[PDB]
Amino acid sequence: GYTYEDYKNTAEWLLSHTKHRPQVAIICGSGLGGLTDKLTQAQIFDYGEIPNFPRSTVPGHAGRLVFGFLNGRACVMMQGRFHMYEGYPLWKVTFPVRVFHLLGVDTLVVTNAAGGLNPKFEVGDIMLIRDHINLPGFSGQNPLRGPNDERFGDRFPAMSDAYDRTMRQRALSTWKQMGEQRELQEGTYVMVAGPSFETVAECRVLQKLGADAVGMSTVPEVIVARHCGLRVFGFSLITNKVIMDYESLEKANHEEVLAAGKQAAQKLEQFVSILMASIPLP
Ligand SMILES: O=c1[nH]cnc2c(Sc3ccc(Br)cc3/C=C/P(=O)(O)O)c[nH]c12
Repeated sequence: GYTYEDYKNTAEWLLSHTKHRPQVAIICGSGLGGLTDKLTQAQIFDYGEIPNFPRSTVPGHAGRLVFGFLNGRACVMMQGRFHMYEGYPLWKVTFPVRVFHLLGVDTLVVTNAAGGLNPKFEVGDIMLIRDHINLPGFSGQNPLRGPNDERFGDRFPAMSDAYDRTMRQRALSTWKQMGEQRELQEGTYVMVAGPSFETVAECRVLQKLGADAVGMSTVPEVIVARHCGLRVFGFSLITNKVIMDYESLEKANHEEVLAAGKQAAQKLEQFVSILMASIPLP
């Protein structure tokens, strides 16, 4: 793992190298990377340049912290996030969330792409996360596993209240405020480890357990954020409808996820920029 002083060192280094003092951390899901373009007084740090900071395994598109202002909120954005299917243990995946805390961040916005399990959902829909099912966590893949540091939080923190009530209201409001043809979905995100896509039998399992969307991220970051006392809001871009019957002759693919990512780009960047106004000042 990391010692408390590895995080302190990373935080202080970043404070020594930017005048930016962020209040909101935003983790961009696959196809919301553009959102760093909306920042003003943007200062970029490649992960490779930051002490202790896991480096990306995707040489094609690498990973950056961008400090800057979004809609008059002091932000730090992660463009390129870590997943456990890449081989990172969860203490590396969620390492940034503890750095954010020590930078003085008090709010985390997490976005992801996800497959629709709720049949009412359509490709392009945004689902606000009311709740999650942490399948890896049940089995021992929980990012708080190991010694607990009281300087971060309690041994046994609650997650029943993980996704801020207030921010979810203010999000539904903001959505009405802009009108929009399709309605804003709300529901349960189930994390699976991946990286392979679900069988029909697996899809039926996740439906039966009461999940509306399934993806391979987000939940560990949420747990570590909550363990710190960060306010947490997030959502899923529904990129694909999960094949739930053997009669179907369609299959889930990387391309159709990326393509949905490119389509609903503006809408999500637009939505997240306006939501900054709805985040309390410190
Ligand atoms: O049907 C599905 N089952 C299980 N998982 C998924 C995901 S998750 C994903 C799949 C492909 C690419 Br390309 C990117 C990501 C997200 C990455 P993230 O950082 O946004 O979470 C999308 N659809 C499904």
